[PDB]
Amino acid sequence: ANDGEIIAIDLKEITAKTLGLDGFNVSGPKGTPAALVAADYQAAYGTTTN
Amino acid sequence: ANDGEIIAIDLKEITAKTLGLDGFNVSGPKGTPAALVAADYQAAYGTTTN
Repeated sequence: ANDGEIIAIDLKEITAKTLGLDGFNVSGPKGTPAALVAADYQAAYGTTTN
Repeated sequence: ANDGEIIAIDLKEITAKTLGLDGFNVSGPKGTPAALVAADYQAAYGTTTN
């Protein structure tokens, strides 16, 4: 009933990338890979990345 | 029954101004805002933002 009587709640954040499971697989790739276009950089580091 | 024999009453103004409640407001920003820097751009759009 007065000022500053707070109790905090922590609420961390959970995704596939945060736990370290991004790009996780077995069996290896399906063929001989090829080069990188700028689209996948956006998929990785954000749409406005550099 | 003779002059000079009196009892004084006292009265006070009461408004939203004198009690100190002028411009009371519970929504809207907190504090007087200031300018922006790089860290907040980074938080809002990613670490490598343009």
